[PDB]
Amino acid sequence: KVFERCELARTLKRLGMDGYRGISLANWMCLAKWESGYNARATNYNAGDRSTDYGIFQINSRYWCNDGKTPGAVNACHLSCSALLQDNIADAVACAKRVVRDPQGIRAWVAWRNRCQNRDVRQYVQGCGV
Ligand code: NA
Repeated sequence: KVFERCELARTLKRLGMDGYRGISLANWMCLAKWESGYNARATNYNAGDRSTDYGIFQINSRYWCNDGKTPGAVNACHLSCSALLQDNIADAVACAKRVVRDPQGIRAWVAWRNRCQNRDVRQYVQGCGV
């Protein structure tokens, strides 16, 4: 499933993402937009280190979920990476909440730094009723 902008915004709000660990909803929308284009089944293989990025927030298999093929990896979210590819994004959200609970916060994703940090991210939630 590929979410539409406002549908995703309302879904994230219902899942308790607005202001989670100081991160506004528009920042989460900006992250999702650049990481996957709001595509819940998106996957990206990183040939360089043999890890794979999964789902709407493109969560990496080295530290967050288990896919069995990533060398010396851990499973901090205690989830199969398969769980991060469902149309129902509850598990991906729970795992993203775990990711930001680390020191770096939202900065854990390089794409956030490149295209969201210090920018006007209001456009991502404008008119969605959130
Ligand atoms: Na892992």
